[PDB]
Amino acid sequence: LKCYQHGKVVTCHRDMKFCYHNTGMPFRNLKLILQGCSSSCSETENNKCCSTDRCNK
Amino acid sequence: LKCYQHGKVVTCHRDMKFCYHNTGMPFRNLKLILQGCSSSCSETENNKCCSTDRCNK
Amino acid sequence: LKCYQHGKVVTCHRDMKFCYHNTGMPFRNLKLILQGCSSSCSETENNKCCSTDRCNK
Amino acid sequence: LKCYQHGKVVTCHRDMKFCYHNTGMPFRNLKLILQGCSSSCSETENNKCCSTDRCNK
Repeated sequence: LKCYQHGKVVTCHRDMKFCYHNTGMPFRNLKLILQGCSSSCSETENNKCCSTDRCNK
Repeated sequence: LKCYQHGKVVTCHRDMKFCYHNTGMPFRNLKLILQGCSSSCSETENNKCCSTDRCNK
Repeated sequence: LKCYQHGKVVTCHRDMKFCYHNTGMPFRNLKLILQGCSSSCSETENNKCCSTDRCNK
Repeated sequence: LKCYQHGKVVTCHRDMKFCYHNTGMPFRNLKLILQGCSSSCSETENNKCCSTDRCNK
């Protein structure tokens, strides 16, 4: 599995079967972009995970 | 002063005479972007601040 | 003004008349803590700012 | 596997064989605490991962 990771395509570790994309906004000026290989999403996070190469945006 | 703040334009409080845009990566899969109104940046990152409306593109 | 900034005490720039301590959790496994000198907080989070040395414990 | 997750002990998903602890400091006022279940650490992150219940701090 290969996933996008902030301008790089990285190869996932054998135990990372998913690519992931999510964003966070904890403070008015602060945005977080979580992008990369990952393990399984939460139930709440169901669509933040994808299983195909380079699928994470 | 007005500044960009993650897709919107916000009006700054009186004591905030700067627009800021700083981009970090504290972990490989996590990017952080500070964008909004601000007080003065430090000298080391002096250019991270600008002082005109919508300057922090 | 002096404020706590993640285990240290820093002197604030002239235009920063507040100490701030805000704690967020944009993802379940990720906590974010803002602690340092600051300009004025918003009304909605008015109490997140204080105005005396080392007030932002 | 059970790991600490910001004041909670959570049960890891079958594909999360590790607990994880790390911190990030991308900006002078900003500290990040990454704590929870995880998949395998990077090579650079070798000691941020642990394999026993509640081992992540």
